[PDB]
Amino acid sequence: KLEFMEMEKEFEQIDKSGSWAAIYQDIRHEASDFPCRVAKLPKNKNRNRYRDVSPFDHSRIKLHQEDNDYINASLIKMEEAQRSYILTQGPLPNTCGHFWEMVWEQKSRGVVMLNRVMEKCAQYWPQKEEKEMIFEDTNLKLTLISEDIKSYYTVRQLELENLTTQETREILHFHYTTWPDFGVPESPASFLNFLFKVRESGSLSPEHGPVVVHCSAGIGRSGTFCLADTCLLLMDKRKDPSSVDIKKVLLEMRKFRMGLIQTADQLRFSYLAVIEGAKFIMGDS
Ligand SMILES: COC(=O)c1ccc([C@@](C/C=C/c2ccccc2)(Cc2ccc(C(F)(F)P(=O)(O)O)cc2)n2nnc3ccccc32)cc1
Ligand SMILES: [Cl-]
Repeated sequence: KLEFMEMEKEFEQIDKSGSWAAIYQDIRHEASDFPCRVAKLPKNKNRNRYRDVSPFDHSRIKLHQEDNDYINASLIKMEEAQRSYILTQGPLPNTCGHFWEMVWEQKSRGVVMLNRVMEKCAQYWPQKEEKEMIFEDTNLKLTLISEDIKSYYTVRQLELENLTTQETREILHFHYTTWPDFGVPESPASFLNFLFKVRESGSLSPEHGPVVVHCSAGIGRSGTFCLADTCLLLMDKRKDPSSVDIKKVLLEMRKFRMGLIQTADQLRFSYLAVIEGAKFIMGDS
């Protein structure tokens, strides 16, 4: 029985009544709030891209660093969906070493980037194979191994080396290049293809640390990506796909980092991509 017909019928109802803005505002104003005391310390001012975008103390990633353990990065743990993500801001010129430090320490194998370096964000990875990067502060080396450019995203293989131990790891970089700030992806299809590619790569697997997802602030596009991924896992893990309340899921995620999903349009897009994504996986796969 087409249960997807019932939930696409009410998506059409929200579209027809023009109710996306009200629904999104109702989410914003129900969102939880927690202290961000460490983000707001004097010494950490230059470690934050944006004045108001801060990680909650309870969910922030700690660098393994005695001097200063702070990075603007939050751990999103989705218990029922059985998925963890790290959401972070676009690295600053002074935080690139901290970023790769975080990647190493958290044993992530995948980085998901949803913004562009020039739209901001530092060039935190090598653009050229023959020109490696050394992060002197954190004692790490990064080399671009491969780069596969498509029209709406780019997939890169990176080698991250700990210069202290000399161990190296392969890091997969999934860069969605056509998603404007406060905007939407080019299409549901392009979004879903990008997401399925991340999934198939093994980067989201519990064998590894959490995937690192970032945009510029690490809240709007980052929140949209993770919401869509989480809701798809829930629609598959559950007996009833229509039981998945995207509002309830977003609020849950927002317990771990503020401001996730930044526009009513991004919310609507997340619903659309989840409905389309669930048709695909729960239909002929
Ligand atoms: C022309 O507009 C801007 O230059 C601009 C700059 C910063 C911002 C955000 C606006 C602050 C939003 C916010 C902060 C705390 C909780 C919830 C929302 C930061 C922000 C930038 C981009 C995004 C995004 F959605 F494009 P992402 O996809 O990269 O995450 C989000 C946020 N911000 N953070 N502190 C601020 C202080 C004064 C004014 C704006 C401030 C918004 C617009
Ligand atoms: Cl918000």
